[PDB]
Amino acid sequence: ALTCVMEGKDIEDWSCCPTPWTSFQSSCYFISTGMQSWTKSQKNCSVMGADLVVINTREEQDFIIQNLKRNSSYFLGLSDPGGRRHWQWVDQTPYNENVTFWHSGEPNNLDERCAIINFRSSEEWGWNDIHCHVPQKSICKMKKIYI
Ligand SMILES: CC(=O)N[C@H]1[C@H](O[C@H]2[C@@H](O)[C@H](O)[C@@H](CO)O[C@@H]2O)O[C@H](CO)[C@@H](O[C@@H]2O[C@H](CO)[C@H](O)[C@H](O)[C@H]2O)[C@@H]1O
Ligand SMILES: [Ca+2]
Repeated sequence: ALTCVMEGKDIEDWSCCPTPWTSFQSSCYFISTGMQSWTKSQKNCSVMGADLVVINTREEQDFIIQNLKRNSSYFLGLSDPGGRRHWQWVDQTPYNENVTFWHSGEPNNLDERCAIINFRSSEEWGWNDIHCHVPQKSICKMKKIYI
């Protein structure tokens, strides 16, 4: 069961998400309020035909927080599996540090090898590295279905 919207004034352009997902541009976003490790959460999206969310742009980043609660922490699809400060996205796109959104003095721990987005007074939203086994919520992202 897809939900379909007319992108722009063009009429044969219908993009679609499965009902619970929400749309922004070319992609669909789902917030998983269950509490699981990073590993499990990405496998959770892997079924759904998705990955953990990847943030390339400030506008994407902005659209995303409109769906989040500030009292919460959500896994990103961004890690450093070997603690070498060599960051990877789960979708195999490049990691451009000139367009990231870490909190001040994050990342701050070679032992913390996943990344969450969360809310800090005044800094607002931003990224922080934490421990994988520590169960958290997650955001998933896939490409929209077209019809
Ligand atoms: C302030 C903050 O981000 N706290 C989270 C904490 O961060 C660590 C650390 O990675 C960070 O660099 C440092 C800088 O001040 O602060 C802390 O030491 O990491 C934990 C998990 O390891 C997060 O806890 C999670 O928070 C959720 C709600 O926001 C929820 O309660 C989860 O159950 C909880 O594990 C901190 O948010
Ligand atoms: Ca950290």
